[PDB]
Amino acid sequence: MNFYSAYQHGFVRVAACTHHTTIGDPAANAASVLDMARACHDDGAALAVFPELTLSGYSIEDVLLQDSLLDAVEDALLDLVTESADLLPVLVVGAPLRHRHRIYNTAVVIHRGAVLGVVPKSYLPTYREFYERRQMAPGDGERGTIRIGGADVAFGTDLLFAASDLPGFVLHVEIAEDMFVPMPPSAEAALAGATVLANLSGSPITIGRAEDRRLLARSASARCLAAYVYAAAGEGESTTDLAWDGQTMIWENGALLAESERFPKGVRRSVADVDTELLRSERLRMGTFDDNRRHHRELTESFRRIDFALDPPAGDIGLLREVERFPFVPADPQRLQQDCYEAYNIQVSGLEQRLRALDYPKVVIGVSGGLDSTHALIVATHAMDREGRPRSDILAFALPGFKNNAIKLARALGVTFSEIDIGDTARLMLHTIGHVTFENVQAGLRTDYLFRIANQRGGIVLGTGDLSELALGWSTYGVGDQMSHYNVNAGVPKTLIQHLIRWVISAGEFGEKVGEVLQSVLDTEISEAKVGPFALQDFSLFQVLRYGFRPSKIAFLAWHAWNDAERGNWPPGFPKSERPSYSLAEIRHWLQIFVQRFYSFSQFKRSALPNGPKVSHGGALSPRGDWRAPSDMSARIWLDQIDREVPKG
Amino acid sequence: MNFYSAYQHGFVRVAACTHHTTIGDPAANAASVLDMARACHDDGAALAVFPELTLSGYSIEDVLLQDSLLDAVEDALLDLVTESADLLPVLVVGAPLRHRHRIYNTAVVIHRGAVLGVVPKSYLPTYREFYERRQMAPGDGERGTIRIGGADVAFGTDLLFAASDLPGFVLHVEIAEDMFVPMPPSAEAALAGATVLANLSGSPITIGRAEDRRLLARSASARCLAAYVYAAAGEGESTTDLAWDGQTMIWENGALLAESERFPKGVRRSVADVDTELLRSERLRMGTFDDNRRHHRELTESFRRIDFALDPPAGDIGLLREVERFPFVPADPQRLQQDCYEAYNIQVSGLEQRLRALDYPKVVIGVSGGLDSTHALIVATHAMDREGRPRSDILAFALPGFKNNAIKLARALGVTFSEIDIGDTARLMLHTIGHPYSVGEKVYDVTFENVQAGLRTDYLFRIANQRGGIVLGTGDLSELALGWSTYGVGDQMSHYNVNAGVPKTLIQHLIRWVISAGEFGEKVGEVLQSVLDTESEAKVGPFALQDFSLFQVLRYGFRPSKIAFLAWHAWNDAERGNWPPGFPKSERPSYSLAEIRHWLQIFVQRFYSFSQFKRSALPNGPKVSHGGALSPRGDWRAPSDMSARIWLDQIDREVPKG
Amino acid sequence: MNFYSAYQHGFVRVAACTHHTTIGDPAANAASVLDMARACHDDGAALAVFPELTLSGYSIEDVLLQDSLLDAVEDALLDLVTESADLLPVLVVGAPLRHRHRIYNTAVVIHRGAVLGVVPKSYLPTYREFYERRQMAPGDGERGTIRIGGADVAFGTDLLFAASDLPGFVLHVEIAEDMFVPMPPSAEAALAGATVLANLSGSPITIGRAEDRRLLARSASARCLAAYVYAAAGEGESTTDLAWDGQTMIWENGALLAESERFPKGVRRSVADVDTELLRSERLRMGTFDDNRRHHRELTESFRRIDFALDPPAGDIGLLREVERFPFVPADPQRLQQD
Ligand SMILES: Nc1ncnc2c1ncn2[C@@H]1O[C@H](COP(=O)(O)OP(=O)(O)OC[C@H]2O[C@@H]([n+]3cccc(C(=O)O)c3)[C@H](O)[C@@H]2O)[C@@H](O)[C@H]1O
Ligand SMILES: Nc1ncnc2c1ncn2[C@@H]1O[C@H](COP(=O)(O)OP(=O)(O)OC[C@H]2O[C@@H]([n+]3cccc(C(=O)O)c3)[C@H](O)[C@@H]2O)[C@@H](O)[C@H]1O
Ligand SMILES: Nc1ncnc2c1ncn2[C@@H]1O[C@H](COP(=O)(O)OP(=O)(O)OP(=O)(O)O)[C@@H](O)[C@H]1O
Ligand SMILES: Nc1ncnc2c1ncn2[C@@H]1O[C@H](COP(=O)(O)OP(=O)(O)OP(=O)(O)O)[C@@H](O)[C@H]1O
Repeated sequence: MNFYSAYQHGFVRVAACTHHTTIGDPAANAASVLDMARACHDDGAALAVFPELTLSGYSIEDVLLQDSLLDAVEDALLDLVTESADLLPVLVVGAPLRHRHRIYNTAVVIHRGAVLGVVPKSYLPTYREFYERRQMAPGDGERGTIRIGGADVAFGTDLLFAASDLPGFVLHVEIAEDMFVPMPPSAEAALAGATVLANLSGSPITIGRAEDRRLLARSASARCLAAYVYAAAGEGESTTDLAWDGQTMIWENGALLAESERFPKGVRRSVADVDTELLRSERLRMGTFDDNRRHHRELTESFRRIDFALDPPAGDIGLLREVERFPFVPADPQRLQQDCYEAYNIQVSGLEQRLRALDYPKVVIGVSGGLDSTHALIVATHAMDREGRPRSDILAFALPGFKNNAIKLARALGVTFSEIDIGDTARLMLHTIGHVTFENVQAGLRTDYLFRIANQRGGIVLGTGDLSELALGWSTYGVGDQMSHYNVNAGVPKTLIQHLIRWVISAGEFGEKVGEVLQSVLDTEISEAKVGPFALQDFSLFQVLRYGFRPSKIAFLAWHAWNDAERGNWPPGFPKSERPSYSLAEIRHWLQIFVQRFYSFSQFKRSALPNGPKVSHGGALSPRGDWRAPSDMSARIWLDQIDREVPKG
Repeated sequence: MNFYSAYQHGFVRVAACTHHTTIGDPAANAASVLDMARACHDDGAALAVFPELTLSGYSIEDVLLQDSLLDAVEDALLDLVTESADLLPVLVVGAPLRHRHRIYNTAVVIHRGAVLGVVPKSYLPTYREFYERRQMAPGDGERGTIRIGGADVAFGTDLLFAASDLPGFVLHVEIAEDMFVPMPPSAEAALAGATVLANLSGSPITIGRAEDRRLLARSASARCLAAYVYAAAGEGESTTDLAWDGQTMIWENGALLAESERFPKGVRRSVADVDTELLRSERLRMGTFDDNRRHHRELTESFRRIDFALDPPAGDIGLLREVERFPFVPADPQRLQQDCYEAYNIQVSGLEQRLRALDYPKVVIGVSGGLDSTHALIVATHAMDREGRPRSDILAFALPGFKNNAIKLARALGVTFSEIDIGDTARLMLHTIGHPYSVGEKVYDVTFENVQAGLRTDYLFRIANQRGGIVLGTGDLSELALGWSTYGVGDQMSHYNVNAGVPKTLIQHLIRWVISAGEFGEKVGEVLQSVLDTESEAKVGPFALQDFSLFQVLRYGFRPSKIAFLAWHAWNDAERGNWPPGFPKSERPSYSLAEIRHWLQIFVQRFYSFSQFKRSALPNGPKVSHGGALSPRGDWRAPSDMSARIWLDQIDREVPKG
Repeated sequence: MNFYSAYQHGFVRVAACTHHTTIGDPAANAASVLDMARACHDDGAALAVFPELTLSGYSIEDVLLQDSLLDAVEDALLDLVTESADLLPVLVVGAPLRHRHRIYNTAVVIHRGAVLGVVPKSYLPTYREFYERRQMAPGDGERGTIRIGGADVAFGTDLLFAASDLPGFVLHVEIAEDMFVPMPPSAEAALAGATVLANLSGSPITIGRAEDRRLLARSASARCLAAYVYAAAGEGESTTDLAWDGQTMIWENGALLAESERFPKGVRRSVADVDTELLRSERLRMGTFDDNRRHHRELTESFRRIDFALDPPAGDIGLLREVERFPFVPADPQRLQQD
């Protein structure tokens, strides 16, 4: 295979273009369109959407009904179609066209020298600044064919254009106002199989209108588990009563892939790589989406599927797509902040309800001065505060084997702190057994002690292990740190933990003295030896748990995010010496460890998991929630996929 | 309320009657029917189904077409209807009736002085000994009304009769051949809401025909989650070319509630209490049943619902129903044997797969000489045998605290046996924690009990890490149910629990099964026998009672008072009903309502509220019983932080003190 | 006339409530609901929406299938209905209810002593943290009636509740997941006449989920030219595998009227005055909205319209609504800057 190719990893490259309108002059419009389409070709784009009524200009009013204008529009269309024989992408260009008795506001789907379909606008606004019914007929419920340059081509609202060599790409087109009505044509189309929803728009600009466009294109892409590709008219449209801003944008399942400069001087394009596998994966999992389809069966099976062969470029054309290094840790500081706020409150209110139900037992927790146990202590304290419980009911324990951060924190917090040396009990145990086992004896004895103390002192044992450890099965199962009465950290991956700790510092709700210890814990604490860097395994975890992406897809993504430390963004808090870059060889190596550990070795540990709250939209690993899987399965096929598909280095 | 009333607990009493046919003489047939219906009334029955063509006789052939015969049938029907004003049950009686152009083979649904509906047979056999098309029209797709004694009453295949004061009781009727076709009218009816399916039959008898009747009545009751009430013609029918056996039977979701003597001299009835709550519960849970309905929406919403008010007797009328003392342990020896065979093989193959997947680790198991650990050791041994593994790869441990059966068994089996005294480690731990026992006081704490229980598991896990094995869990389903186990570090935890789905009441019977089969030598049998003979009930109650409650709750979700009614009918009287094999006369206790109530309170509290967090983090192991297992990944998804207040309150308000 | 009265100016006062869940204990939930409903009465609210499965708790899983739970839910419902004889607002309260073969996830529309309708959730998520199909039947395409306390009342996804003395207030109800599918029930309902769209939600909370809820409630209120009234579950729901944030919000044609504190200690309400005339005016003008209706004529005329008389308070009850002094000049500096 050809591993650096975005197309071979399930991306499809799409473009939303805003050209230079010359109102009333189709040849000029077509020349601008042709020139932008050639650019899109050069970029390896599979799709290029233009503004509403591209070929005539949207704003020319009764000029639309002039014979010479309609004649010139047809002549220009035919030239485009002919030029398109040498162009990679499907071009979606607007045109007022004659059909039966009237002119329809249409989008003309053009590919490799042929017209694939012609789609009329369904809803024609005739209110405020809009007069569309005056010149143009509604397309809703038109079917059949239309005659364009000596061919009969599909015509109507019910069309789907499907790439026969790229099944994740199924195109539907609507027009401007179409997406603003309670039941848009695009929403039935997605149910029928459309994955990429195009919109050609005129859209005179107005205070707050760009927000309206966004609210609707974004919600559409989210509700319809689709890419939404949008292109509005700019410079050149008539300013007799209106102004135009040239806005273009591309959305994917709620997320902005790209957008262009508003009120540009000159033409602009948004170009992005859409992840069809992401959309595929979201739909596979959200059954209620298919349920909705079945419920509108007749509405949804009546669409007509026009096939074409894209034949996209096979080689390296980069990845026009932002890939976060930390799926669980947003690089944008406003967002990271929001996430931390939510994580923390989730953890706390999860624990509060447990305590309420147990009529407020004491909280037993082993504190080692490590990141996980520190954060848990803080979570426990806040829980107890919010529930009006004395902090002295939290029973913290240092359990030395064979750090001072731990006693310092407990003391600053004002919980009950205690030390218990497990060493002698360990020796006694090691000897009685005739002695990994030696590490497990200590790990087990810690949990054993904590559970017995909890029995004795009327408390529950707080679990401490994080989601990343659950994922790799990095924990001692049974009698060991895997086991507890309630685990507040179970849904928090390791990459996010350090950020919650800062959040709690930065907010400063626990005094200045507490913050200093916490700061110390951080500075001191920053395993990865045998299971690899958690930044890489948390990356893989998100891809697998959310999308079920195959290993080579995960390696491609991780490599685009991580191979170059100067590229992309780092969340806040990474001084310049903590900004590693990973080679493909490293990413491959750790991925092998990951799939082996995650699919095969580690499930039985998750299988018997104490209670605790889901935190990340990426998923948690509860066998009672997000991850139902066998404890007795090999990972052969994943390892084999990495062998066959991911280059050695 | 009125606790000893079967109606107030959701039962409906149904009857399948076989009368005395007098062919060609409707007055006589009606007199027989009237007499049987009065008996049914006396019995508090809500329903009485008679044989096909009751009023004329099924076998009279072209005599069905005679005006005087048809006129007499009508006259007789109207007298029944009038007599029925004083009768409790809905009577379903057969009659050849004129409608439009022809006579239809009908069942006339009759209640408290009115005709509720008339239902024509849908499929009329005209082959081998059957000539029904010659005299009678098919009913399939007839609708509308028909005129019976100056009233227009519903007519057709699409009727449902619903008790307005007893919503679990929704009656559908079909006729004989109707239940034998690939898509019977009764199957669309059950989808539409019918819960009790009636069948009036003529059914000349033939070698092997009673089996056919049962195969189809039983499978119908099972596939349609319903009661199926069936009545065939008997003595009196013409023996010109045929004989008749008078068979009657009542099925409920695949189970025979009642049947009557074949070839009786005289009339016979099958009378049984149908549990509408059981049918309700099965349907609530099997969503694919509702799914089937929605897929045949148009077919299923077109039924017409005729209402009637039953107004059943409110008092004590007994319970015409067999209630097993041991929902998990069948009293019938053939059946118990089948169950044991299956339980055992399930346990074993469950463990074999785990071992295969772990590339054959050693098996570490704590053996205390108790029932659970004994049975597990056996299970382990068989697993190893079938996988061609040396028995010396099973590592059994006695773990004495502060029995010889245990070392005897391990030794006879030939596994690796070893003792480890956990007492010193325990002392060291009790002292390290500052427990009063370490300075002398006899504080037989729970902490003190848990230190030992915990240390056992801790040891076993460490040995497992050391010696390359997995720890076999040992706790049984009944202990999972009551949260009777030490959670976390303790006997609740393990790498694979083969006993997790086996309730305690069944364990002793698996041990005998293994003895009785004798596949492990005579020496092994003797120790096992010893374990039995040699082998807490005081804090959680008798497991026979808690296992009974467990089944009701886990399978059906029945409310506490319903469970108490059932347990009391099963258990209050030791001479009543049957005991599985293996209960000598002094192990046959009876329980009072006061006891059953008392333990039920303990059960709902422990099961709905306290114990769930223990189940919530449960090691892998196989489901065994059709009653269910308690894996939070399978049969039982519930909250760890919920109170049982409403169940306790229901017991207070509904179940008498004693 | 009576000029200082919000109702006489075309407003209708609506409330989205988050109560205290006591899982498995319907009497307790109902007591909390009753108490919040009385508050809403006192505020002159016409409408009070509660969280999904209010009476039982959304999170109780197979406990939904327990007879004693379902029995208690019914008893509790009947007491609310009876208490509601003296309450001004239409209460919309969640309840698992038995119908035909199964239990449906329902919202019970209650008003002045009677049940107006019962609406089942249409889309039951069974993925990730959701297992709803295990215990509950889909409501899409259910019609007819259901028996609640000796009455046969409208049942199904196709219901509209219309105030006969306040025509700008036409209520439709959906549930949680209903609003997340490409073609939600609420969108057809708005085309059919619904102006106020209620949503009862359980909605375990998760990083970024509150954004999702907003994106979809806000876009719905905008695309459907309607108020969208939304109430999620809070404290008391089981934290076996999930946490809850108690979020409540009220949208109007894309604009946030009100919202409540996330992860509150105690119960919270969003209360706002919805301008029915504003909705009325937007619809009069955007012909393409009616055009959409006509295009789905058969879909949209099949709704059933249940009438009730609100009889709202006639006097001065203030105006629970922010009115900018400068319709053309936003007071929020970020926004004014954008403009
Ligand atoms: N598929 C399966 N089904 C049922 N049981 C299975 C099993 N696979 C192994 N087992 C059993 O499980 C045991 C192996 O698992 P386990 O006992 O947990 O031990 P294991 O994962 O092999 O070792 C734990 C490792 O994690 C490290 N550790 C320890 C403590 C804390 C942390 C931390 O960072 O928080 C890390 C420590 O360095 C140690 O090397 C064996 O007894 C094996 O027989
Ligand atoms: N909802 C919840 N979520 C998280 N944690 C919860 C909890 N509820 C209690 N806990 C905690 O769990 C602990 C209570 O459970 P646990 O530690 O197991 O102990 P617990 O259930 O209090 O006692 C176990 C009892 O079972 C009997 N037992 C034990 C072992 C074996 C056998 C046998 O013969 O089969 C019988 C023994 O007599 C003992 O009294 C306490 O620390 C409590 O605070
Ligand atoms: N010395 C200790 N004293 C008290 N508790 C401990 C001690 N060591 C481990 N624990 C308990 O067991 C858990 C797991 O141990 P582990 O050594 O993985 O934790 P850590 O020190 O937070 O991380 P790391 O090993 O990566 O520095 C801890 O979070 C803590 O609750
Ligand atoms: N003395 C013991 N020696 C070895 N293992 C033990 C011992 N006591 C308990 N165990 C282990 O822990 C499990 C639970 O112990 P428990 O004493 O409850 O079992 P039991 O004796 O079968 O039960 P019961 O006391 O009700 O007969 C045992 O089945 C076994 O795995």
